Amino acid sequence: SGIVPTLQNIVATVTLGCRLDLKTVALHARNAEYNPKRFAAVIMRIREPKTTALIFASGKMVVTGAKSEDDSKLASRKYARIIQKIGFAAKFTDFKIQNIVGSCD
DNA sequence: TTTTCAACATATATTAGTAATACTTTTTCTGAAGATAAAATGACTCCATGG
Repeated sequence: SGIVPTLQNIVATVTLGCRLDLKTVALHARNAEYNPKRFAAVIMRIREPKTTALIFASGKMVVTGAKSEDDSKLASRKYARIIQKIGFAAKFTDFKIQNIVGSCD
């Protein structure tokens, strides 16, 4: 009622439309970890707006750490700036919220 | 020393998306006495040659 539910995180997805080498991308990043022995994909994160999201080998991705949409597609595009700066063409396609997190009392 | 705190942390459950692997299942799919008989016993006889 007078108290509004809150947005914790929002999960989405984006397809880059091209497949890359997670090894090659793992070479230049500030936020990266890649161990297929542990998990087959690479860690991607940022300090602001404090988002992780995700990356795949096939060139798709999941979006996490987004408290709102102004941060999400913002960050979603930004994580592609390493690639289009370093890796392949990797456009921004198929952006849809996979889930939204919220909490209140 | 012991006790209460605390505190640190870490699972625990949801909902996702992957993607990939590994791992269990499931579902085919084959590799008591006196008749009755069976056979060994034996005699009979056809039929063999030879002096």
